[PDB]
Amino acid sequence: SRAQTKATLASGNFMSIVNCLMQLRKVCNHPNLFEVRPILTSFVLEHCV
DNA sequence: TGCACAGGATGTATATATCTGACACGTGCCTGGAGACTAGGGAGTAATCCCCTTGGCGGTTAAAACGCGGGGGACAGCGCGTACGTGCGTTTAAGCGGTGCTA
Repeated sequence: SRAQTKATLASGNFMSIVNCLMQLRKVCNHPNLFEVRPILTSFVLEHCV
């Protein structure tokens, strides 16, 4: 979805596409490579009312 | 007899003045600004060709890092002996201003 990715694809810089492919493969192989699953926790309000 | 003071003597901190330096105001000349001529170095313009990262990636290696033993280097104490510090008396010539020459 990321527009910059689309732009990169449009560029046709063979290196850039190779890198994109590498990132895709990384994402498929195990998500931790692309982004560690964030450890979910409550939202914190700055100060009570 | 010895003291009080009437009459007189050197002195001097106080006070009035004379003996030296520095800054501002007056002359007057080698100027600083200005006018105009000047051109060629600076700056605006245009390639052009070459050198600098791409970008992370694995498979390696050479250098870096970390761990350990220990032994000897650094270093705080201190016994003591003397050679620099403080204080004379004493001498020299360094400082002061002066007179006459000159290079």
